Amino acid sequence: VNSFSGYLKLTDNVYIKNADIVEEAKKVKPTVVVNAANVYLKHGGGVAGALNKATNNAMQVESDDYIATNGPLKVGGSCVLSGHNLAKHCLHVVGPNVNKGEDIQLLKSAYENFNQHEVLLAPLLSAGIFGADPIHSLRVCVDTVRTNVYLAVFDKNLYDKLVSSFLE
Ligand SMILES: Cc1ccnc(N)c1
Repeated sequence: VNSFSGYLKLTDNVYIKNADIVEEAKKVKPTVVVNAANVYLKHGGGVAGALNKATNNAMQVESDDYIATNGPLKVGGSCVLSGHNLAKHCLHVVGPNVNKGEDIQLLKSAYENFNQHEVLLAPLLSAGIFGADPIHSLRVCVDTVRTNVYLAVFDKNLYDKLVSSFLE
């Protein structure tokens, strides 16, 4: 139903909210929820771990089956799997892990995947354990994505930094 509420306009197609993406997915019933995945689709922490836990491991079992056919995703790549109880679809996107020296230029590639979907509930890509500056990631999102993005940021302090950087 894509019943988004309380999202702040950043650009005509990028909105942001201080919220837990799992709780958003349950309220919003989005067509697409984006996971911040790794190449092995192993949902062991951060957004991925949260989304998987909210599916009671339905997402991890489906992810294992895909990886059985595909082998690992490429950095900057994506796949579309079931959203289970969270969404119609989950778009698993692999941003670069800058801690492992993966090129930050692949962040644009990662966000380009969003352009295959009209409306998405998403996190910022390559933030947290992937080591990219989250405000940088928001700039790449805004520059790259032309479809409608509703970004969920869990931490209030980071949310206020992002909004201050973007609008002040
Ligand atoms: C634990 C956790 C980390 C990041 N985003 C969330 N929604 C939840």
